[PDB]
Order: sequence, then structure tokens, then C-alpha cells
Amino acid sequence: SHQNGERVERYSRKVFVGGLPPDIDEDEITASFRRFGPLIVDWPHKAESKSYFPPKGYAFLLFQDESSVQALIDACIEEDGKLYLCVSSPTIKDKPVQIRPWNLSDSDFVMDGSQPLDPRKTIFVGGVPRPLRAVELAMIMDRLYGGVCYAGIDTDPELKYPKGAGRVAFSNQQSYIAAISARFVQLQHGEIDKRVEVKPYV
Repeated sequence: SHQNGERVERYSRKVFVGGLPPDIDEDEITASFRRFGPLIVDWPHKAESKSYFPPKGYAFLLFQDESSVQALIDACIEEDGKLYLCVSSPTIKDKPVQIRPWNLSDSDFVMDGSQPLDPRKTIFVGGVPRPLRAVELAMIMDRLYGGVCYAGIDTDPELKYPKGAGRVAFSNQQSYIAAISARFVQLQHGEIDKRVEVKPYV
């Protein structure tokens, strides 16, 4: 049978996992995923002090091609908050595995073309986690100090993946004056509530 033959490589091939069985090695997870082919993996624990593999289902991994990022993520279930794989089969059952890829091209939250990125109009925004997108950053500043032209989070040029804080670029009105002088505020959003930082760029 056939229905589609297109491919996409505009997703970040690094995927976090946590649903792995209580006993796992790199060949168990290589058999857990499909279409990913051969891949590279890293564990939160792998020292000779106990074992070459972690005592928990937590893992970080990536594979050789970026086209299977969309093919495998499409062969599984998703949520607006996270992804899930239906690989329940080995020593773990009835519970899908946690999945989190990244969007190496959505890391840019453009809002208006009247002002591109510039060192005299850039602003810094600190306190964002890595697993989140600039969603929480651009939306809070647009709900109380709106007028933004560009927004995003700090990333590694190595794989275009988050590494810490974030930034925005607008200088349109006193709304930017109100957020650049409001270097601490309250949001009650996600695992964060207060004292997030907002200051001029350097």
C-alpha cells in the first residue's frame, strides 16, 4: 500500500527518552526504535563503578539520519506537551515511553519584520529551562509588555539545541522600556513563578 512518500529533516534528531526497561543496553534500545537504523547513545550513568548502562530508563540519544526523525515520530503518538512511543513489549508493559525531540528551526519566534536582530535593539531574558521552547518567553512578554518583533532561546550551533537562557529583539515603544526595567516579575507559569530576568543585551 501507499499514501505518501515525502520526507522532512527540519527537526532536531536528538531525542530524550525515559520509558526504557529496568534492564537496558544499547542493543535493546536499537531494537526498541524502528527506521532510526544505527545510532549513537549516551547514559546518565556508565562508569565501571557499577555498570556500563544506567539503573534507570533515562537516556539521551541521536541517530545517523534526520529523515527518520519525522518518519518515526509520525509512527507514534504525540501530545502538545510531549511525545510517546508504543514500544511496550520487553520487561515493561502497558506504559508508553516518554519522548522529547527538538525543533532546530522553530527556535526562532519572529513576530514582525520592522526590526531584525541588532545589538542596539536586542534584549536578554534569563531563567528558561532547556526542554521548553520560546513559547513561555514570547507569550508572557506579549501579554503584559507586547510589541515584540523577534524572540527565541539560547542555542548550541553544534546541533541547534537549547543550552540555557533566551533573548528577544524589540525597541518599538515604552512597552520595551517597561520590560527592560521590569528585570524581575511574576508569571506563575510552568515550574517557574517569579524573579525571571530581563535586561539589555551585551
